[PDB]
Amino acid sequence: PKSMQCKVILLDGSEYTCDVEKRSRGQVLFDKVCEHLNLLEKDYFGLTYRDAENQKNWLDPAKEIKKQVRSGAWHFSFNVKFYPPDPAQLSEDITRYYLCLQLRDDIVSGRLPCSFVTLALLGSYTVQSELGDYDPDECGSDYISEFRFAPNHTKELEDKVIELHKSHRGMTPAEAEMHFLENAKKLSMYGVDLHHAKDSEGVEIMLGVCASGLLIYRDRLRINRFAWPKVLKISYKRNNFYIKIRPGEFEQFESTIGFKLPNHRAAKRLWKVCVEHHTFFRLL
Ligand SMILES: CN1CCN(C(=O)Nc2ccccc2)CC1
Repeated sequence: PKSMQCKVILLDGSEYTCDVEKRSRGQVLFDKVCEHLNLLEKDYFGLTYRDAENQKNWLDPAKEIKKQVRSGAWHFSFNVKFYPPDPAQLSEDITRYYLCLQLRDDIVSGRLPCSFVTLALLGSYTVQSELGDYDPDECGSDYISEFRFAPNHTKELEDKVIELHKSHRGMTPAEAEMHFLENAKKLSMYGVDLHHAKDSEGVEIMLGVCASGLLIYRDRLRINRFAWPKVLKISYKRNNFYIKIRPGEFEQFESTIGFKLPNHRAAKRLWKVCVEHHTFFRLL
């Protein structure tokens, strides 16, 4: 029985290596990574791989790994797939911990924009969780944390983390992680998967996929929002993505909104993430 070596980047930046039978479905590898991580609330998470175009794709747990990675390396990342709107409702602290790790990477990477003060506040909870109570012995007037808090670090930001860290004395890791999530969950781009697209007129937009629905970022004035219940049908064809917007009260007909994606693979990827978000966040 021939086995393929899999390498998984974990959310703490370390690497997990295992083997699976070469005809394995994604679920087999995902089950091994989750066991390694001691993670039971697995439904929020998944594995990503880079396709031949270097795009991030979700590994489909129901399909053979080899039919997804195709000609590429069996190299994956462990990621949050479905960002819970209310992390306080997750049953385990360790779930909230991985969610924190993911969001810290979302912030550092610039995928999750954040004000100065929220960067410092989120940083201060991470430091409280990881080092415990503020200690002046470690931090002089010139202190710079090993911790990555933001796309761009300034001394002002490091100083503000320390000032907020002072206020969290006696806070337990689970308690600091819950506070981290209470603040992070409110950010306008929390759990928004962004896709480059063009509207029916060829104007460049972004499409956001999240728990609530589909967001159209047309310009800074007017953001269109389609709550999942208002969406009956999601389709793709060639380079196009279509949504069928439920008829309003006393309207005779469904309406159709069409978007152009860079290529057919980009259209299919957006279609699958929408269908997956719609199925997941319906059961709420
Ligand atoms: C101030 N808002 C609060 C709600 N939330 C959304 O945008 N939700 C949404 C609603 C309908 C369709 C798509 C998304 C985050 C920021």
